[PDB]
Amino acid sequence: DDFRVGERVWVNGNKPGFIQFLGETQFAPGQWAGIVLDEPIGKNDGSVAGVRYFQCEPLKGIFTRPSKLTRKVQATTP
Repeated sequence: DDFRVGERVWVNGNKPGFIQFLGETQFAPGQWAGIVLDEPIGKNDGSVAGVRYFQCEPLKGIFTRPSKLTRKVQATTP
């Protein structure tokens, strides 16, 4: 089963969140997954260079390739 919008994922296997976006962007080619993280340990608010892909609180958003996502937790932060 492939990834779908709304699914519980772990970015790089350690940062928990939900997929809010799955598609093409203006910042880079190919398919990108836009995730709203549980905590503000991300890089954006769902927008990049003024273009909005999804909406979340500042630094709770992050974009990654779908293959870097895991459905369950996989193993310098206190």
